[PDB]
Amino acid sequence: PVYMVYVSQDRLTPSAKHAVAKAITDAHRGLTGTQHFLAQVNFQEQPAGNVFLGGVQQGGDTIFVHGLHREGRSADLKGQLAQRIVDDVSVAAEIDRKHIWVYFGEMPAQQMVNYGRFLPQPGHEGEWFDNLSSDERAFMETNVD
Amino acid sequence: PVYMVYVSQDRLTPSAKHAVAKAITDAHRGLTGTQHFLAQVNFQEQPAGNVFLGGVQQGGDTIFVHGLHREGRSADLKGQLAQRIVDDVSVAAEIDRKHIWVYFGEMPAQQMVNYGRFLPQPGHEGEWFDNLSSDERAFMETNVD
Amino acid sequence: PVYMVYVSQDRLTPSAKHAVAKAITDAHRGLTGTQHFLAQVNFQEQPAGNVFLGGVQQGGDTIFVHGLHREGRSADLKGQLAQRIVDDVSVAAEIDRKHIWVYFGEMPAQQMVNYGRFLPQPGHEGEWFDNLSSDERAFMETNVD
Repeated sequence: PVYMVYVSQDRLTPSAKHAVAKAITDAHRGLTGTQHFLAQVNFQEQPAGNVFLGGVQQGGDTIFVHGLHREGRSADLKGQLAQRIVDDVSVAAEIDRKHIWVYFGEMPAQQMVNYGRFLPQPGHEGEWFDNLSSDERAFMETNVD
Repeated sequence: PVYMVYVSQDRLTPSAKHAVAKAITDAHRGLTGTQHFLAQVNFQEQPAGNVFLGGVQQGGDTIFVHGLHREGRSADLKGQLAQRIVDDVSVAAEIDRKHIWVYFGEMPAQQMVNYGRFLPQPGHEGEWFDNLSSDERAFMETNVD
Repeated sequence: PVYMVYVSQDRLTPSAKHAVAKAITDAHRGLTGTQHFLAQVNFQEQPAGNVFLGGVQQGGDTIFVHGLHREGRSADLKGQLAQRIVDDVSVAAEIDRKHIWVYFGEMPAQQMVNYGRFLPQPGHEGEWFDNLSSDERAFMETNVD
């Protein structure tokens, strides 16, 4: 996946970011079986005060996670995945769950690419990896924590 | 909703950003009936020259509103709301309508989280607010302008 | 279309950004027939190290392109468009393809707005353009490279 994580500048240190990225990568990997290296977590920082709720300028605690997935998973699974992102990001970032927003968007995997290659179905995988080139697998492999 | 508003650095003063978040919120509240505090407006500033139109580097006037919505509203209502954002952001930003881009993407409510709580179906916002705990209600209410 | 291009700060020179913008814009025009000026490319820069892959902090080479399209085109055409973006952005940015991530999200053209006006369906740009007002046509024509 790609997780776009919109946060305010400075609210997360480099170690909070890694912590926030590990909590999200673990949830997605744990609940969908997708391998570690296929989860991209992309932090988008903006100055505090660029977030408004009900037209009221916010401080710098709001966290919005926009997850871009392949279609084909159940509402159950997606429900569990989002709840675990709320819980586990709350822990990692040391924020109150009342600051955490999470939207999952789904596209067909036919029109999705990571590492220059078209993704599998969630009902494939493994064999998509083993069908990649060895230099391709190798570069992917350096991306596991 | 979550409205990501892509503007150029310093195109919108702090005062201009507040009036724009206010316009967007008031349009979405007035046309869908969701409470103000559920309306998030997240400004994404980037230096001028990061927008290209047909390969022509642009100055800092272009505004892209990306609206993230729950599924279930008519094409009619979505039409009216998009037009009202164009007009109302134009006044609030004092910007000709020709610079304004607005896209609405929709996702099932069951995979969408708001203040750490899953959203109801559209039209069911009052029963879902009443169901919230007292501290959660009070906290949301602070976010109303 | 709107192409949000996520890259680390200073990874792209101002001329490489033009070349990536041109590469995407000519890909989209070539295969969809949409006029040059309807292609928006919006660079979203972040400091290097805000991207994680499998929990591993990255340098500034990763490029994620999130294309936002109208519904109505075939899986096959979107496959060719995605592959072409990978190939030609690779060239224009001097970045190996394996750093490049491409996702296409689709929406009904009835809830999408370019230059203050609603898009037509994916067959009817010419007649849509011809029926615009003469100042709008003139403004759109300026954004062609």
